Amino acid sequence: VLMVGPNFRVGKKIGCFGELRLGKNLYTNEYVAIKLEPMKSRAPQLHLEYRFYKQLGSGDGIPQVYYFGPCGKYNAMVLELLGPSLEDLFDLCDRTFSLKTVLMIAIQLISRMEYVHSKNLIYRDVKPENFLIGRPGNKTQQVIHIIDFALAKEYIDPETKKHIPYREHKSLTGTARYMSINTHLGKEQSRRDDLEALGHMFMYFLRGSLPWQGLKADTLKERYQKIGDTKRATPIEVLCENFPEMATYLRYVRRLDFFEKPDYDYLRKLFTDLFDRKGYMFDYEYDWIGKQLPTPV
Ligand SMILES: CC(C)[C@H](CO)Nc1nc(Nc2cccc(Cl)c2)c2ncn(C(C)C)c2n1
Repeated sequence: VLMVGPNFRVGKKIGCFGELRLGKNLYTNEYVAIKLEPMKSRAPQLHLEYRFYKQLGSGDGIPQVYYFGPCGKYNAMVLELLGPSLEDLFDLCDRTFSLKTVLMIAIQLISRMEYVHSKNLIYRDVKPENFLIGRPGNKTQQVIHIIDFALAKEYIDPETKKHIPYREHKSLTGTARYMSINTHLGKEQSRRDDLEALGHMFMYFLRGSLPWQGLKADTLKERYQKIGDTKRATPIEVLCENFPEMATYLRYVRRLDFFEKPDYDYLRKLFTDLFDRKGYMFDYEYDWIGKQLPTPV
């Protein structure tokens, strides 16, 4: 039987750098998530992720981390078990979300991203698969959590205490569908890029797709370039037709300077004012409420 530490039992695979396992804290009768990485790995990422989680600390919508240590031939990280991702739930809702659902998601994720940034980190891996509700049934099912900090970076260098310098010729980080235009161009990512990728994701949810999806090329590099070219060639006014506030959001974040602190309040208020004008109540009645939600246990 595979164990981590004195008390965490490692169970079945629930997903796939490394595997994700269902685990159980035997001391407390609580299920947990256990991320495994082979000790033999070329390019380990698990210890770096654990360090980022520790830097984030205890925050709203940040998964709790319980243990890091060896587990047979693996390094193991034991964390809070969460429910389905936004991609999973998007599929469950026939691949569109209502405006009310997208705004409840957006308001929370602007805050989630402000929190990450307040801990001197940029995220660099925005995608619907990395935002998870809490376990169906529990007190945090309503909370949209952010996971997977393997691609994060300290944007304030603790050596200098200053913002990281601008540079280019960076290897492309994250998912092509959502990444910022400046990420496509090989520029160092900063706070602006996290918020721009969120914007793309919001429009994906609202539209059901993005116009640069399904572009193919003979190489990965050429494919990224084509997606980038289409992002640049698609006017914000067109992409965000019928969603004026989203156009305002996207234009704002696209125009941020590399070093600039986003005005998180301004962006939230774009969406909360809209939310109010539409007469929505922030009651966490997402589109998926009432549906059969997948569960890890
Ligand atoms: C393995 C992936 C498909 C999913 C979604 O990205 N990842 C995932 N699923 C989690 N839960 C999960 C996995 C499969 C089905 C269901 Cl319903 C939930 C999960 N719980 C905690 N974390 C991290 C904080 C380690 C998690 N990460």
